Amino acid sequence: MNIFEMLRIDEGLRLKIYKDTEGYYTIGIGHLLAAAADLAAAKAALAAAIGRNTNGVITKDEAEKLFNQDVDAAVRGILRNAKLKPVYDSLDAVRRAALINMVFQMGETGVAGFTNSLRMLQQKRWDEAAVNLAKSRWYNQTPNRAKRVITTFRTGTWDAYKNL
Repeated sequence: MNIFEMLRIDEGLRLKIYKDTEGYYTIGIGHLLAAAADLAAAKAALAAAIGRNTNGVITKDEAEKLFNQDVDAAVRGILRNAKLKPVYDSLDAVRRAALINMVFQMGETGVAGFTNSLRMLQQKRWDEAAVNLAKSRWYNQTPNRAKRVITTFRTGTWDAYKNL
């Protein structure tokens, strides 16, 4: 399993350009193309990003490419972050997947705020952290995503995502 698939599940994948209620142009896995207006403008960007002249629809491989771009950017920022870097750095690949997922959902700052939970994580206190975290507003608001992710932090496996 992989992070793209995790996110596919948690966030969702759109293969056709979408405009939300607040005027944003998005595609793939939350890939922001453009805020206001120009569908054509949005399509223009798209076309350039994947290196192809779409009709507004892309393939999964194409989404995966934009996503990977987005994942890097996020990891960059994670690194330039002082509350986040040592955790990331100390986590295993799977668990970071989870870390990234959270960032994708709530931003670095948002994540950066789970001081205690982060601490356990860095000191490898998995059940601790897991329990800590389930007592959160985040969990109450997006419980299904919260739970998988948490469970992921717990086991360090991808099982939460294979058993749906």
